[PDB]
Amino acid sequence: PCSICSNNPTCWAICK
Repeated sequence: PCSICSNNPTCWAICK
């Protein structure tokens, strides 16, 4: 499950 990161470019790509 990927966390709902609202407008932050670095936090979205690190999802495993």
